[PDB]
Amino acid sequence: SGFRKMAFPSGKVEGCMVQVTCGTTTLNGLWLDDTVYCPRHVICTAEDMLNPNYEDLLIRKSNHSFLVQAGNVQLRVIGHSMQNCLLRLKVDTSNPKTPKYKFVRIQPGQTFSVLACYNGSPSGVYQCAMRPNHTIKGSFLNGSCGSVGFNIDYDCVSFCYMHHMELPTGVHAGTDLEGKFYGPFVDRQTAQAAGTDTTITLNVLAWLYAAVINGDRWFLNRFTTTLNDFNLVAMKYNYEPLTQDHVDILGPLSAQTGIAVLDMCAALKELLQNGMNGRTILGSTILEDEFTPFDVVRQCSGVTFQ
Amino acid sequence: SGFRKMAFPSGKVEGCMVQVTCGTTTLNGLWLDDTVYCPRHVICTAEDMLNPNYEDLLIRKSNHSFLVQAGNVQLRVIGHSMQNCLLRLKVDTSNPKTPKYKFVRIQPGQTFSVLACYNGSPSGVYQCAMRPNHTIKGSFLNGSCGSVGFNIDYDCVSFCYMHHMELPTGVHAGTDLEGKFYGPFVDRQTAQAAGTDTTITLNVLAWLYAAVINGDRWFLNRFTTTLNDFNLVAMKYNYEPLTQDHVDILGPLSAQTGIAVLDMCAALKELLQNGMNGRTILGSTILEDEFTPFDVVRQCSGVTFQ
Ligand SMILES: CC(C)(C)NC(=O)[C@@H](c1cccnc1)N(C(=O)c1ccco1)c1ccc(C(C)(C)C)cc1
Ligand SMILES: CC(C)(C)NC(=O)[C@@H](c1cccnc1)N(C(=O)c1ccco1)c1ccc(C(C)(C)C)cc1
Repeated sequence: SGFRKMAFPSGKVEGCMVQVTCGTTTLNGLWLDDTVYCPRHVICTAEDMLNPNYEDLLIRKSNHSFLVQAGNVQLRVIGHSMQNCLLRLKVDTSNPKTPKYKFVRIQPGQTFSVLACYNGSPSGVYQCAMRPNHTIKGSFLNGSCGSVGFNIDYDCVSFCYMHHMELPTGVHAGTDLEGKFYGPFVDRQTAQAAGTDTTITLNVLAWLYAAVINGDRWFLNRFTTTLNDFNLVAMKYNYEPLTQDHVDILGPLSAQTGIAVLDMCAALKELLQNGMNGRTILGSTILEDEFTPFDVVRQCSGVTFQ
Repeated sequence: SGFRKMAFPSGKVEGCMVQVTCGTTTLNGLWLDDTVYCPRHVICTAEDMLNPNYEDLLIRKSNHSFLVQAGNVQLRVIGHSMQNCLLRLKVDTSNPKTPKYKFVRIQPGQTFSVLACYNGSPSGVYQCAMRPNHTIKGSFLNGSCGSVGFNIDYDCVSFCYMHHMELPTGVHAGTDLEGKFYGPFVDRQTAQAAGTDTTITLNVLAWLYAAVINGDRWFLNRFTTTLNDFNLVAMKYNYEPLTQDHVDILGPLSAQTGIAVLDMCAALKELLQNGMNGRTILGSTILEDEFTPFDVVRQCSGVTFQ
């Protein structure tokens, strides 16, 4: 029993973290086989974060311009290339700790674990969602750049995020491991700001199922709803529209609990319209939206208290 | 910026997890140097969880009664002893992955990271507090026994918890690594239940400081309070009494923010008396009590937005 924001064990990612330094700038790099991945903004001059030309800033560098340290071992750089907003650094040593891995681009609503790192040294691990506005509500300080987000499945690490920058509202922006930003963001100082966000409706529903699995039914009701009538209400409260695809994804949870998806939607529509009336769900007064249906099946019992 | 429930990186603990099997019972063990630690209830017969005599159940076992597996390697047991509610199993191999470590007994209010494990295989990591009633609100399923709680300081792992059982309310009970239970709990099936809990007042205050550090002052007020007048209010709302010792601990945070502890106490007393008035603090409507002052200093900027 219980329900916690749960991250994946971080050991496999920890053995991949390194420090990358160019001139006076230091940040974190990711060392897989004989490549170190890092944010390209490591080569940005302090003089103008405003108008950097990365192609131009990069030709001015050689392999030995880059200092890479894994623990107390220096890694000799023997090649470099830019890929979108990342630098790909060839090194003289393959990481003996390279886990089985993949690079994946996650979609808004999906969750991942973040290993916060400073100076190549892991400091903490927490769970996050990719927000509909393509930011994450991370916890990151100066020098956290190059920290990565990931999921694990049967000892394969799926890397999905590398941290680049903090936005004025204190939320975070970054890229997949191909260096393509999530969202409309760019790796320079502009007036850019996080767009309006919405609540991840699918995740709220997953979490209501978790609460039922764990033994709580207080918020259910005798009603059903059509998908269309639900969306008219849900969108008034800044919830993402629910689609038949989202209804389908919730099939296994629905089957475990015996609660029809549209019946759970009616329950949610009532919670939105009436409030919580004091009362909590899995210890929470706010409707939680950073657990996916997959996260719920993974963490919860397969039985159902019931 | 940001503020997240943050666990310690789990890699060092992951390399210590093993599977321990006695007869039909399997659970997790902790392998440090040439010793494997596990819950003694591994030797409990399925026939009577009600009245087990562990001394009596243990003499009936030899070294080869215990199967220990680290990954796909079998560890030969070459000695065993009981220490309080744990079994200490001598094995033929020292764990080459043993980190620098200590065994500590934590106090109520203190926080730690939990590495949830099943069949010797780590599945997730989350942060918890030791509750005033000596339980933890974990997330644990059948077979999670022997999962450990820990903190890390300068590459030394301080082990503080080993998981033993779930209580009727779905909260969790266990021991320190000397095998002494936290709380009045015993490792057998009885009518035992978690005692009445209270809110960790010191942690709520730490978290209000975090919110100020991160740039938010909305809940502050022009008032101060005496420690005594605060406790009279606080205890009405099921908060632990604040002592001068707790006031002292909050010194560094107070100094970083320029807010007197008793002034923050007045702020909290107002939040308790008036409610939240909608409104959130660091994304939360409930006053959060599972971050210590040490957790705040560790995660937050040392500057102050402010
Ligand atoms: C507010 C802002 C000026 C944008 N700061 C950051 O983005 C922090 C930062 C701070 C906290 C968490 N993550 C990043 N930040 C950094 O911490 C940083 C840069 C290099 C090493 O650490 C940062 C990131 C990118 C830049 C650009 C792309 C403009 C060169 C500059 C600084
Ligand atoms: C509700 C209760 C019957 C007490 N179940 C548990 O404690 C679960 C358990 C379930 C979920 C999380 N943690 C423990 N539980 C177990 O999962 C367990 C026992 C052995 C391997 O896994 C358990 C723990 C202790 C016992 C005693 C001490 C009575 C022999 C029995 C079972």
